[PDB]
Amino acid sequence: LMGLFNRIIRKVVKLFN
Repeated sequence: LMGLFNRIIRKVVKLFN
């Protein structure tokens, strides 16, 4: 579970970096 969110973490890391 939380795979949705973990994926979002990297999707946001894209806008973070």
